[PDB]
Amino acid sequence: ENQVYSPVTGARLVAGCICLTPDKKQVLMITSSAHKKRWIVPKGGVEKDEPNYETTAQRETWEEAGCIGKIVANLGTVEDMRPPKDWNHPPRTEFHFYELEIENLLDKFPECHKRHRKLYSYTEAKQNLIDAKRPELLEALNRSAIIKD
Ligand SMILES: O=C(CP(=O)(O)O)O[C@@H]1[C@@H](OP(=O)(O)O)[C@H](OC(=O)CP(=O)(O)O)[C@H](OP(=O)(O)O)[C@H](OP(=O)(O)O)[C@H]1OP(=O)(O)O
Repeated sequence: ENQVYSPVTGARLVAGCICLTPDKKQVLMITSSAHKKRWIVPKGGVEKDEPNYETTAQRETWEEAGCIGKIVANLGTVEDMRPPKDWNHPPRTEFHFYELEIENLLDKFPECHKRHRKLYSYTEAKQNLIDAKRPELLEALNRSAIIKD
C-alpha cells in the first residue's frame, strides 16, 4: 500500500526498537496482532514520507507499545529468512533496529486495546522470542546493551 521495499532483495523495509529500562536489566515486549500469544518487540513498516529509520522506529514504538525514549544506539539490520508458504531464499523482511532508553510508558496508545505490553529480563525475553520463532529479533536483542544475568 504505502510500504517501502529493498530495491535489491525486494524485501519489505521495517524499523523497530529494543526499549530498555534505564538500569538495562529489562526490555519492553508486546504481543503480535495475528498470533495473539506470541511476545515480540515494537516494529513496523517504513512509509514513503519518513526521512530515516529512527522516525519509523519511534512512531512504531509509540503506536504499538505507548513507549517514549531516546535512541542511544543503532543496532543495525537483521533479516526475516522465512521460506514462502508454497515451500513444500530471498528474505521476507529487513529490520532496522535501534536501542531506546525508556523515559515513559503511557496507559493509552493507538493499539492499547489490540496488544499487551510487559518488561522482561534478558532470560525471559530470550525464551519469548524462541517461543515466537523469531531469531532475527533475538539477534537484535543480543546487539543491545541489556545486562545478561
Ligand atoms: O508474520 C509475519 C512474517 P513471518 O511469519 O515471521 O515470516 O509478519 C507479519 C506481517 O506480515 P508479513 O508480510 O508476512 O511479514 C504483517 O504485515 C503485513 O501484513 C504487511 P504485508 O501483508 O506484507 O503488506 C504485520 O507486520 P508489520 O507490523 O510490520 O506491519 C504483522 O505484525 P502485527 O501487526 O501482527 O504485530 C507481522 O506479524 P508479527 O511480526 O509476528 O507480529
